[PDB]
Amino acid sequence: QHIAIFTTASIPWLTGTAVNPLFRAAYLANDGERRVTLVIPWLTLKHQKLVYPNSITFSSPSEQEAYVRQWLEERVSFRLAFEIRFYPGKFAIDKRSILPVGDISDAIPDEEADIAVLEEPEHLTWKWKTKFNYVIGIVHTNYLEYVKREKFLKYLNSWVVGIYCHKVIRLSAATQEYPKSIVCNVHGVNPKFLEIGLRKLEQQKLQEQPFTKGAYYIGKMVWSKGYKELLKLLEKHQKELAELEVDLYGDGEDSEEIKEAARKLDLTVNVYPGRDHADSLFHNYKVFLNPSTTDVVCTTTAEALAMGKIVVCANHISNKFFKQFPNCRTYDDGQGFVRATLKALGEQPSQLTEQQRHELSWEAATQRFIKVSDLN
Ligand SMILES: O=c1ccn([C@@H]2O[C@H](COP(=O)(O)OP(=O)(O)O[C@H]3O[C@H](CO)[C@H](O)[C@H](O)[C@H]3O)[C@@H](O)[C@H]2O)c(=O)[nH]1
Repeated sequence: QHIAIFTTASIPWLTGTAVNPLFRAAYLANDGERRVTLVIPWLTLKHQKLVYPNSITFSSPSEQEAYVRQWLEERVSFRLAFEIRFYPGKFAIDKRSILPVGDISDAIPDEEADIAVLEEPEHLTWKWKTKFNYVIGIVHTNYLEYVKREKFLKYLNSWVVGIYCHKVIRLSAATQEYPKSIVCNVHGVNPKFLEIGLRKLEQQKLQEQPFTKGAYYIGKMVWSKGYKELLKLLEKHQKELAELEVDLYGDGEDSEEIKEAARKLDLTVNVYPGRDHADSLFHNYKVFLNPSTTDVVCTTTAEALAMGKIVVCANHISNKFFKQFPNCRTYDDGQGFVRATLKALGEQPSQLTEQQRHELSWEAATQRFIKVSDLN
């Protein structure tokens, strides 16, 4: 059995359709009696500078491949055991997105084709039901919610997917309806986050001081990613949140507008460049504030919980999975946000059961995936 996983982004672009399909591949290919190939976009150097930390650019696919293997080997315990292939892509800046150039199916000879996983089937289907036996799409994005919010897809998405995908996994119910679909959060968290939570637990037990008493958000700096709602909440409740310090981390097109809004508040809210969420600078924040209502599943929330933090997030259907965790505090309104945030700053995060830590893991996500995709 051979699984070909086609996605719309690659490390070092720190975005869900880069990070999650990469872990998926790592943990599928460990499952043992199964060959995994991950198929990722190659950008020319001009486009690479747009999405990579231009610290990081590759003059060939082979370099990018060494870099992606290194990055993932640094993060998982085991030796990787899947293959990596590239298709040519082009970053369309107005789509905020990588568009394929060839038939991407081409990356996989006919002679080895078996099962195809399309991360973001909507774009990747702009060959399929006829070149592979079995095609599974995974919906990572709320396409509708992001184009309907630029300073339609809709019915084409339905049939596009339906024509090409035998099964459709929606990461949550904050998505378009789709044919042959199941809701299932088939993502976990980089095991580094769980390791960081076990280290913060051990510090708590040692009474080191695990935590500083401010908050942070991390995510690409576009208004529609939570920033707009966070800044309005902050601005509405400035007076009650006088003691709150908030650090915001990300890159993107709105970073200068967000900065500008931040310095008009009577709160210390600071804006900084994007950075890997697993970096040591994040390790001691006690509270992660996530007000996105446009994510399908907020991988960053999963990551923050794994690290042992308290997450204050919107009481919205995309956060339904996280509500099983006691350190996840949901709010229906501005008052709820403030009360939840003030209580969290004041208190100790609670500790995660072993059953919780497992539920956030890629080992668990893979089992769910294997199960909802009839791959048994
Ligand atoms: O500055 C950053 C930004 C992101 N990340 C990492 O990137 C991954 C995804 O981050 P986000 O979910 O903030 O990035 P995207 O919004 O760009 O992810 C996309 O897909 C996800 C699911 O795969 C989400 O559900 C969302 O709908 C969609 O835009 C996480 O591992 C997060 O830690 C960083 O390390 N640093």
